[PDB]
Amino acid sequence: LRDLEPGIHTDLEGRLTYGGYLRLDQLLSAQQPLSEPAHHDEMLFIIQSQTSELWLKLLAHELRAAIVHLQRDEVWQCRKVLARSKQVLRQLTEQWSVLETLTPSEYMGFRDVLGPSSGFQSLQYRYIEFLLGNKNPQMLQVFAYDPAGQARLREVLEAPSLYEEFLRYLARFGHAIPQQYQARDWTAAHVADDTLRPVFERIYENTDRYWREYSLCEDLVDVETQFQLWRFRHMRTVMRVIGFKRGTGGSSGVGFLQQALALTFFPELFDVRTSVGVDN
Amino acid sequence: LRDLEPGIHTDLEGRLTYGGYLRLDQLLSAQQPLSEPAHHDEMLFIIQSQTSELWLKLLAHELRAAIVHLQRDEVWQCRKVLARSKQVLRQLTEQWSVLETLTPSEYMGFRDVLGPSSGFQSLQYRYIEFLLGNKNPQMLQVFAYDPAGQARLREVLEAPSLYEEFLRYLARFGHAIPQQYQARDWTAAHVADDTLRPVFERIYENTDRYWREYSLCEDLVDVETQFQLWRFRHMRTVMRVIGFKRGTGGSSGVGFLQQALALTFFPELFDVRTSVGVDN
Amino acid sequence: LRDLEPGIHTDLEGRLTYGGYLRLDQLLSAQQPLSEPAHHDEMLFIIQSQTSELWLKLLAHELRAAIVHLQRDEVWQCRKVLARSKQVLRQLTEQWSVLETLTPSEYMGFRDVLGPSSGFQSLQYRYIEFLLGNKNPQMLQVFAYDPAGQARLREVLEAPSLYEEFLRYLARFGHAIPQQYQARDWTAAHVADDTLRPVFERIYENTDRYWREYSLCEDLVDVETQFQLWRFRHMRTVMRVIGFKRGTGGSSGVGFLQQALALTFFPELFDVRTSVGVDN
Amino acid sequence: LRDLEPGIHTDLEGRLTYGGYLRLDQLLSAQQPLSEPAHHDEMLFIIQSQTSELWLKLLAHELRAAIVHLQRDEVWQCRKVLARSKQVLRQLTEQWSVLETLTPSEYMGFRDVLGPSSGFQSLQYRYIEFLLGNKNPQMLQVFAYDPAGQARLREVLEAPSLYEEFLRYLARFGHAIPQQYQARDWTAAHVADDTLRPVFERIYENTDRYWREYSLCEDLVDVETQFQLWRFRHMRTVMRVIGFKRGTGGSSGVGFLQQALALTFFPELFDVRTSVGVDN
Ligand code: HEM
Ligand code: HEM
Ligand code: HEM
Ligand code: HEM
Ligand SMILES: N[C@@H](Cc1c[nH]c2ccccc12)C(=O)O
Ligand SMILES: N[C@@H](Cc1c[nH]c2ccccc12)C(=O)O
Ligand SMILES: N[C@@H](Cc1c[nH]c2ccccc12)C(=O)O
Ligand SMILES: N[C@@H](Cc1c[nH]c2ccccc12)C(=O)O
Ligand SMILES: N[C@@H](Cc1c[nH]c2ccccc12)C(=O)O
Ligand SMILES: N[C@@H](Cc1c[nH]c2ccccc12)C(=O)O
Ligand SMILES: N[C@@H](Cc1c[nH]c2ccccc12)C(=O)O
Ligand SMILES: N[C@@H](Cc1c[nH]c2ccccc12)C(=O)O
Repeated sequence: LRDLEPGIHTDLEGRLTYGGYLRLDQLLSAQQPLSEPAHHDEMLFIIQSQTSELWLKLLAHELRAAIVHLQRDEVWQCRKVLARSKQVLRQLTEQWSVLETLTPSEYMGFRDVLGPSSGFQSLQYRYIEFLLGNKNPQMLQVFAYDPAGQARLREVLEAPSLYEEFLRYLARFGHAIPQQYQARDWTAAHVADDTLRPVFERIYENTDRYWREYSLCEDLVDVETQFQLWRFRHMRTVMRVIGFKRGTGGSSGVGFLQQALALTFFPELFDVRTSVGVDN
Repeated sequence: LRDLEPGIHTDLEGRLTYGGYLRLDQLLSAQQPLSEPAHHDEMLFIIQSQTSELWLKLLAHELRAAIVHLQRDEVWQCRKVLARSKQVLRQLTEQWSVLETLTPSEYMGFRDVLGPSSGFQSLQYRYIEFLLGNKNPQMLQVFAYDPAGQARLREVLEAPSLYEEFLRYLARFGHAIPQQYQARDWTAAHVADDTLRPVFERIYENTDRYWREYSLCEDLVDVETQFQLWRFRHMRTVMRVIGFKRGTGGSSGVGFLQQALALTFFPELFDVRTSVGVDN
Repeated sequence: LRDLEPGIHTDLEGRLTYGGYLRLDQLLSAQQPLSEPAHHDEMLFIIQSQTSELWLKLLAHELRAAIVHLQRDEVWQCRKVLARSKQVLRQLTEQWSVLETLTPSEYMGFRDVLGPSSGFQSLQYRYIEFLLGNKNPQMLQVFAYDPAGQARLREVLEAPSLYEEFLRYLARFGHAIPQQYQARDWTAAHVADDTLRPVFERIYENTDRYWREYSLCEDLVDVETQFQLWRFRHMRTVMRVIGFKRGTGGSSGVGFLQQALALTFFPELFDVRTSVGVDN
Repeated sequence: LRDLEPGIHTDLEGRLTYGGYLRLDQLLSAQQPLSEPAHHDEMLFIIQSQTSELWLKLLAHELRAAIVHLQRDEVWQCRKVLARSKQVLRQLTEQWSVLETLTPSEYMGFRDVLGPSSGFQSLQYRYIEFLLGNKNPQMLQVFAYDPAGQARLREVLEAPSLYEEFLRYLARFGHAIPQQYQARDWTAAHVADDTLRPVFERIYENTDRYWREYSLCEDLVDVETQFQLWRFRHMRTVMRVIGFKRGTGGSSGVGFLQQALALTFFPELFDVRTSVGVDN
């Protein structure tokens, strides 16, 4: 019904190809279900996590770029990168709707083939957690089988987080940021700091003067909020698929995931809500 | 802040892990930007397409199973598979929002590295179009360089589409379906059949009796609508990124994509809308 | 640029119009901000809640219908009404994205005009909560100021919930549902009932035999999951707008909201996850 | 299961409540179906449109403010309001998924009660259309039945559009904007202007310098894209509900709707895609 237009290239036998550029032979032979006989639902299971890992790879790529922009006081560029980061997190969050068509009786058909394998062992996810600030050195051991993986995590562990680079940015523009944010043991997760309260009150209550800082505060709140949405949707999927069974990874499951939901990446941004006044 | 739970597996050196099961060494080495020097936005571009191909792979996997169910008159199972299929199409549609953060001035930084490559050359996409019924034998020449891919496409070309299998299902349950749907040249795309109008009127106007048929009709309409939504969002993205420039694949671009949006997979389901009356 | 077709009705002076049918004079005169002078953001605030209440009215309309279908063993009809209900709950959940563009310094500009008013006093919301099974007699008093509204809330409180009507449906079809669900004091919130475990294990482990029951089970899990997602997105919005301040309604705020996230509408459906085996 | 905290206001008899503040008595009595006997689906039908009109009211409120900010060179504030406007348009677009659960056989049960009423007679929709730049004087006669309404619509018809106010903003900042945009007959819909091409090339090819203009250009592209998506989803819904029947408003229906999809609010922004080079 749609005729092939003249001008469309067909002899590609020798030029850059779609499959070549996207390395599709490699990409599309990475799905290796283990059930015997084959279980229909295992393909969804694999694809669900693989798409997530691709989005996580991009998210890390963008977040690193956002940090470089902050380091250079390039605010509008940082915000544009963060807008893309938000969209990526939104896709990661939206796609839970697919896996929710998987029932407990379907999953029980192949859960056993997974052995001890678990998202808890996701290097990319932990890399992102660390970069946003949720640094737990306990996680380094989990990755002993992958010394190389452990080393990349150590690297992000030892660098200022996204949030810390934001405070360092604020410091450069006259805000009353404590001196320790210029240099400290970055491997220690940030502890909520009440001396930042007046700093953010001033930004939120004088948006005309501190529009750049204000817009970045709200971006960071967006980023945390969406990440918590991801955690919550994952957790609700776990509840409907395995309920309160222990996880393949060896944790108590839902309870363990709920403990992460109770964490906050950017404590002072949320804390300031209790004291902020009207803008003027 | 979250302490590691006791019981979490960490001696993983000789066991199946997340990364192993999902083949992440292979999956996450498949992104090879060609820009020199590196262009920041090329990683997004690659990931966007690769995630789409992964979803397309799953979509084909599910649609094949839905067809098997239809062949066996397993309606409730067919509907469940179709439900998942809709969610996959929904993800494919939703993710355009990420790519919409790519501006023309960013794209012009690396568009030339793509040469003649184009999603028009996507084997999985064409497989899905053929399976839903949009069979254009002209497309076989796009895949001449890929004997194995051409053969896989030929196979779906030569078998009844999802829609035709639905019509064969209706025939098994006494609906007035022409004999030709029992066996015909399947490689010829379905032509709208006015003798099917009375068939669908009867289903829509007697939903109590033909509830199974009615629900499947609406599933198919859902599937078509979501597919058209994907095409439309893709097309609008093309508009904002390259405007009315010709495509890398050699087509007129937007106009060529608009010609597909003008097509319908399940013509009689939509046609019947003009003549259906009240249910009773 | 688009000419009006001849044939379009333009003289409507004495005929039923769009605005007339939808009562738009009435609908669009119900937004009365109290701020003086008017605060720009107050319109968003009112509209966000009003759109939600309209969706809640429709949700109640649909769920009542689903219950009537259940009472009449009309399963396919019930599922179709539940599908629409799921879409409504999805809109209620998605729209939080609009209100998240409201910042703390913006809100503080008009929060004071609200007095004690709070969504805790949403009659329609509580109606839905009660209908789904979260019954709490302590709420009746909140609506003492509105005896008509209070009475309607008492009515749903006194009738079996959607879940209990599901259990009664199962009883009619041979499932081992305890005698108490035939008639009892419905004003008491349902308590997790261990004797229901065998009932749901059987359904999930023999989906071919019990496809109707299995599909309704998964519909209810869907509804509960989406409702929890609404609560969560509401709670996260509360966090970014007022943080941990006490609510206008007099509660501790986020803490009080978190307590409802711990409630479950359909406890046994989630409980069965721990014991359910492979289907066959 | 959740105890009321002490301190929650339960005696509201004389105080401002949720219902009172939001005028819910007025809002929730605005649903007046005409079917006899009542048709179950008419409620969905009314609510779908009414929620849309509430969002449209908000959208107008925000767009007027965006314009005022524009007139005053307040770019960051303009962009914040536009971001909210985008979210509102996204809700208007997402909610079509609810109405798609309406089947033709359901609709035929009450379509006749509507007479000639149609969304074509939506004053608020037309207001937004006019404000965004698609001005058509032919429309004024449609609201001759509503003199106050017709006049409000004529007012926006004569005022510079959002787009025209953006060009005027560009002219105040040294961009080569033709003299005609300082003053002209605004009732005429904006025609595509080739002399603007070099203006937009300059912006897109020098984003470091023109980051304000670049960001606004892309905001406008965002708004137009989302608006076209609403048109497309509406149109696809019309297709699945009435097919190619003539509309109640007297138009040819789908074909008339498609004609608007070919309209463009910001022609030069899309046009410049064909000539823009790499940014630098
Ligand atoms: C059937 C679906 C799923 C189930 C039942 C499930 C279950 C679990 C459980 C029980 C844990 C805790 C660790 C453990 O004991 O294994 C966990 C953690 C995790 N999962 Fe999943 N999961 C599912 C899907 C997914 C998917 C599709 C992804 C990736 C897209 C994912 C990514 C993660 C991540 C990153 C963690 C670590 C979270 C943290 O450390 O706070 N999970 N999951
Ligand atoms: C910057 C973003 C994109 C642009 C500018 C673009 C442009 C185009 C153009 C011009 C065509 C027509 C064929 C040609 O002349 O090359 C096309 C077709 C196609 N593209 Fe894209 N595209 C984009 C993103 C994507 C993505 C992310 C995918 C995901 C797989 C995709 C999949 C397809 C498919 C399947 C077709 C064939 C459609 C048909 O045959 O009707 N495109 N695209
Ligand atoms: C800035 C926006 C909002 C804030 C700060 C907020 C805050 C709160 C707080 C503090 C409570 C606890 C009761 C109290 O002490 O007042 C609550 C409950 C509630 N809110 Fe909101 N809310 C917001 C928006 C909304 C919207 C738009 C709706 C739309 C329906 C809504 C519906 C409800 C409902 C139904 C409850 C009762 C929940 C329960 O009983 O578990 N809220 N909200
Ligand atoms: C079953 C649902 C619907 C059907 C069958 C339908 C059908 C139509 C038709 C046939 C037209 C062309 C004018 C005419 O001849 O009447 C139209 C236009 C329009 N409709 Fe709908 N519609 C539906 C739902 C809605 C809803 C829920 C809204 C919410 C606002 C809406 C808003 C509009 C608007 C604003 C136009 C004017 C578009 C333009 O002038 O380009 N419609 N619709
Ligand atoms: N955070 C929202 C709203 C927003 C847009 N621009 C802003 C500037 C300042 C504060 C908030 C905003 C967003 O990024 O879309
Ligand atoms: N942790 C999951 C298993 C799992 C979920 N997603 C995965 C992805 C890959 C490997 C394993 C998983 C469970 O307890 O069942
Ligand atoms: N087509 C919609 C609505 C729907 C659900 N069940 C149905 C049965 C018959 C007709 C339509 C429906 C869906 O699949 O969600
Ligand atoms: N066809 C696109 C190029 C393109 C889009 N997506 C792709 C994925 C892979 C290779 C090329 C592409 C263009 O005309 O610009
Ligand atoms: N619960 C999901 C998946 C589903 C569809 N049909 C089913 C039948 C049985 C179990 C689950 C399903 C849905 O309603 O879309
Ligand atoms: N409870 C909210 C106030 C609120 C939110 N949404 C509302 C809707 C109507 C009236 C009041 C509200 C607070 O503590 O700030
Ligand atoms: N237009 C997209 C991407 C974007 C964000 N900031 C920008 C600044 C300039 C250009 C584009 C952008 C958005 O608003 O999310
Ligand atoms: N124009 C629609 C009728 C319609 C759709 N939405 C409406 C809202 C109000 C009044 C009428 C309508 C039709 O031709 O069937």
